[PDB]
Amino acid sequence: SAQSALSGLGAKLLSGEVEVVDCTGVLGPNTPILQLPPDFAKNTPKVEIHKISEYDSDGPFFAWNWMVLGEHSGTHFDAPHHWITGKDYSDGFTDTLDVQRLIAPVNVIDCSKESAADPDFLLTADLIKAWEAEHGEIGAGEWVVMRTDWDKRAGDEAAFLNADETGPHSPGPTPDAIEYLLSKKIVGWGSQCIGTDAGQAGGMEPPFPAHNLLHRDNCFGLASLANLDKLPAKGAILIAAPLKIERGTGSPIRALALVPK
Amino acid sequence: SAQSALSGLGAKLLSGEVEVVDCTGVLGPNTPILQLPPDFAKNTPKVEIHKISEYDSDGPFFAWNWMVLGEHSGTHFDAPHHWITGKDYSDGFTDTLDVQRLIAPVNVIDCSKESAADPDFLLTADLIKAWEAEHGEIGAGEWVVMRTDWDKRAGDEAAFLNADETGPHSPGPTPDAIEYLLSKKIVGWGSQCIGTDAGQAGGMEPPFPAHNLLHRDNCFGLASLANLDKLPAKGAILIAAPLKIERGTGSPIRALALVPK
Ligand SMILES: [Ca+2]
Ligand SMILES: [Mn+2]
Ligand SMILES: [Mn+2]
Ligand code: NA
Ligand code: NA
Ligand code: NA
Repeated sequence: SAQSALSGLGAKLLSGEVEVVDCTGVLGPNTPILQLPPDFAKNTPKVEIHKISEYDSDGPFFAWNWMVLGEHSGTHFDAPHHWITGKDYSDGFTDTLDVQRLIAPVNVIDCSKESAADPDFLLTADLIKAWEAEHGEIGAGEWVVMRTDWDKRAGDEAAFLNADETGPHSPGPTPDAIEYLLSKKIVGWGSQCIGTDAGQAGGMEPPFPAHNLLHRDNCFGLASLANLDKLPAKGAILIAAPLKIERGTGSPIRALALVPK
Repeated sequence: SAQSALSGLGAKLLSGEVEVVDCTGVLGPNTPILQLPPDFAKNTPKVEIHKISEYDSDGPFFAWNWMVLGEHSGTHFDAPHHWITGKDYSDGFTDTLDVQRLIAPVNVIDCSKESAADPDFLLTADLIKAWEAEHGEIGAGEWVVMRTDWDKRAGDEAAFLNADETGPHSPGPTPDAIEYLLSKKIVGWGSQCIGTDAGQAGGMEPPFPAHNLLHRDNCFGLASLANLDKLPAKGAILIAAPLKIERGTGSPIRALALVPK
């Protein structure tokens, strides 16, 4: 019974037998933001928070703010329209995508040890297959996220981007890794890095394969995910819903996970 | 078992035996925004969406935007710090509150007929108790939302604020209603209007009782909820999570509910 499922869930939430895990980083001026080559493209802006009032002459009984905020800021969601490969989907925007897809079991692939050894670590199809053999098949409509514990760098932007003369160095997936996931008909793929692709994904074929391939198939991306170390490899539910921005290509989100405990 | 519950949930989402309802309105320049008396307070800004690129020379392979965005914009969450009565709660901010509380069963109180006949319709404690008598008691930690079908005016700000010479006219709770809900230890209160209080709440005692009393008790408010007409009175889970804005007083949200079908 669908209803007993929901009531059961409501009770376990209230009792804490199902724990809500906060998978989101702090959104503010110090939030790390993508930096692109300025001869390649314009930058998304840094986050600004402007006071309107704080129990004062501008607003006696209340405190509130407004913001300068890019769609693609902090922990955030990538809609298919965000990439040329997904431009023609009429349901590829934040205000037109199908919300039934947004909530699903999540596969948490732990690559944190590898990531620390090599900042340019790449998750491959063979490695995903190995993970499947240990933990279980990745299923249709499920979330797949790469845990790297990159969020430990979220307090310092330079370290979070981890760039040198050759560019950003941060972990991510190979092109074949993404193709293989898309053959499993997943809903989307997520990272704890600045974007869904490795830092060095500009020199990949195709460039930015996560972005390219995910959106080609009308699938979603998630970036700057926090606290994937508190999720199990299998069995959690990921909730990742963008603001309903008009013709939005993306949005910051409050990524939440449901885990047993 | 919590795990058997989560897996069951996942399966039912996939099969659509559990339906995800979008309770959020579109977030854009035409999104209705609160207007306050100019000799009383500064306003929160209208939403602006600005293009960064759309597969052009500003960004060849991608489309994205940035926004001018008030915390309190469209379908949105009120954190306790928003009111003077909640200013001292250290967990009263979008980034300090307890996400365990954010997902809970929702009581949907249908006031659409009365509201249609009386734009100034007030929901009272007595009316709420009669409601409880028919559908079941309101429980600790639960959401309570007032369905007015006000979202039908969302296409026209003037009709949505519904103001005349004496101010906004839109449905809301009495102080007695809010005081009663608080005795039930609810998590928070939501409306389909521009805010949690009736348009005429300024002349209430105390002024803006929803904002005042909810936040006094470290509770939450939701405003501009869409599609409450798609929800059942009982049995549904509401997910309403704010962006993790640093010291945020509130946030636009992508309100989503889980209903059986
Ligand atoms: Ca390179
Ligand atoms: Mn992005
Ligand atoms: Mn508000
Ligand atoms: Na006031
Ligand atoms: Na402004
Ligand atoms: Na590119």
